[PDB]
Amino acid sequence: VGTMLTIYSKRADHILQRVKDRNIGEIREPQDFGRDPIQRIHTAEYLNFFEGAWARWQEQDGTGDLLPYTWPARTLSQRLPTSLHGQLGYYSFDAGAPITAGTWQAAYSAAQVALTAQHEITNGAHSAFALCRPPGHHAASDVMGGYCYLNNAAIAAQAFIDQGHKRVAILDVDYHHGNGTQSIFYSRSDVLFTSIHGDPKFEFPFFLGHADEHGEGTGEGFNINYPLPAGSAWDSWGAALDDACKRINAFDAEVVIVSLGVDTYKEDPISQFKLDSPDYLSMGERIAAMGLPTLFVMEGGYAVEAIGVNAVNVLEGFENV
Amino acid sequence: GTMLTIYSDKRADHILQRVKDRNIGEIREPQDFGRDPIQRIHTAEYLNFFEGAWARWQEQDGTGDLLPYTWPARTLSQRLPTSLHGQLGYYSFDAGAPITAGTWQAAYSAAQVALTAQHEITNGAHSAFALCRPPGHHAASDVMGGYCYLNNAAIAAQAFIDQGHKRVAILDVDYHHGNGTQSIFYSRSDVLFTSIHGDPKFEFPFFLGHADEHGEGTGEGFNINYPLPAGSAWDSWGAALDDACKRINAFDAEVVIVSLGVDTYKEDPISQFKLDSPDYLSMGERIAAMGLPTLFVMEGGYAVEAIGVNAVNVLEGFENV
Ligand SMILES: [Cl-]
Ligand SMILES: [K+]
Ligand SMILES: [K+]
Ligand SMILES: [K+]
Ligand SMILES: [K+]
Ligand SMILES: [K+]
Ligand SMILES: [K+]
Ligand SMILES: [Zn+2]
Ligand SMILES: [Zn+2]
Repeated sequence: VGTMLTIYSKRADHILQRVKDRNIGEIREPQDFGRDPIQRIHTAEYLNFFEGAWARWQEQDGTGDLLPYTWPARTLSQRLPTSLHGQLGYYSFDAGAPITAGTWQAAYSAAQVALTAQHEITNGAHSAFALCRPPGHHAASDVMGGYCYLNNAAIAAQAFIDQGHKRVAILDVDYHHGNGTQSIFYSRSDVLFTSIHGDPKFEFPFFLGHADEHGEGTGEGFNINYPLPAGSAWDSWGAALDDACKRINAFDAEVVIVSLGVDTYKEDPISQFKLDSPDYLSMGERIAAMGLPTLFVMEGGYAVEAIGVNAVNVLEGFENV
Repeated sequence: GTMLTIYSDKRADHILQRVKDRNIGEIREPQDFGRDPIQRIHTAEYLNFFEGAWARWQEQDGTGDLLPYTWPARTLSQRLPTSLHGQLGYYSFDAGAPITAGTWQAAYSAAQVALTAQHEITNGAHSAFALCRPPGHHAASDVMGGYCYLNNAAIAAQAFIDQGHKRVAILDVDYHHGNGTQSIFYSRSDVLFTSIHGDPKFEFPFFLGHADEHGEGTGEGFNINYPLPAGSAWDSWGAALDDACKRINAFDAEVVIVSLGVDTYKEDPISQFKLDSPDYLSMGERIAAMGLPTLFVMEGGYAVEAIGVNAVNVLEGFENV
């Protein structure tokens, strides 16, 4: 099948090269669907802060990245200050989301890539590939972090619901927890969130991703975390994947949005799992086994030499079935 | 001189030199009063973690200084990981309390310095000066940050209680809100906390120190924050101090513990207040006007030329009355 469409605006080199080489499908640049769909997920205050945060930082002759150095952690009140760094902490949970001169445009653009690829599936396609940089799954509704500024996968999922789908499901195969994606839908039952990550007991982001986070309110039952121990290989990982996909199918998801990080690779420096490039074909073949329209959204992965092979193996395997 | 100074082992140079020159009183090494009084404020889990942190970092060949890089901020669980770094971010609220080779012994030693000066007062001295480094008022019961690891002032406050007193009051004159001290006694009314500081809406620690934080439960009404705008001078600052001292006295404090920071100085690089060297004399007289036995605990104050002059002016003006 030469059917899946890739959307794109060193690392995207290897991915895009492998997309042509393995004949996944055509590549197209994004269209601009505006700020409204992003604001279906992110609060207006957060988007406004984000739009003007670097301009405000140049108003003080600030040199280098804009970065938070204080956070509203335990014993403190979760109350919004007015100074620029005070707010940056309010809207963040680590020092991993640095703001520079092009961060907003770059983040806005990634959400459009996701939304474009999203609209391909609405216009009849069975699958698409949103090659997003920066990634998004660590970003919550008004918290940024871990190189995530806007939650592309959550924005694409929300688009599917606003376009008439009763239920959809996010499957997050990134090595890290989708703490932002979890937080965004934590109390909803129209979006199921599954995630296979390194156990937050030892792994970033530490403070979400435990298996006993099932949702709150009406979203109880529709948050499913699969924390695995360091050293995990495909026998454990793929057994989590099997359980997760069965859950998605019993939830009667009408589309599945795949948060595709390939930093599970054994040669990835941030990884503590032991997946090999063959494992990614198998991950595509199992995801395809759900029989649903499937949107793949790029998340994490160090620009190793094999990032194109690892990521496009999922798409290859998907189209294999 | 009638006021003893306790000191351990670069600002201290200027301060001790000015304590000698102005004949403030003797200068004495601390004693070890043990872990128990530190533990009347801080959790044993926090004390064990902090004292073993450097050692675990060197057991995993840690490169340099030990610092957190993730925090249980908004949308995250305040739940403790097992990872060294996850634990560290759980026990902190910012990146400004690093842990290196000598750190827990240095923090332990400041608490001991504070306890020795507290002890001089219990034995019949009207005042004493704890020349603590590192400072303490940003540390809560089990949160660290702002170069504060153990809350010196709060440990000495509680010692006064454990040694007989019904009621004590803490006066935090540092330019910054003493968030950890407000936290430690927030639902208590035998310990009245007051603080004058740059409005947290723009000044660190950002997320505590608003005027509407009056206390919790039976601590309701026993926590008095005086946030001030940037550019404040003695007409405003002395007004807060005059109201705070009135209210300490209305409280029947038997001992007042002053968390003494001099980073309110106009020439201090961190300050957004405009206090002058003679202002610290007026400050000392006004505290002494309260009529109470008074323990002075060093906090902030960048190592400018005048730090010794300013700090010792509060003690001089105290002894003038
Ligand atoms: Cl990531
Ligand atoms: K982003
Ligand atoms: K994941
Ligand atoms: K949900
Ligand atoms: K204090
Ligand atoms: K203060
Ligand atoms: K109190
Ligand atoms: Zn990742
Ligand atoms: Zn200070």
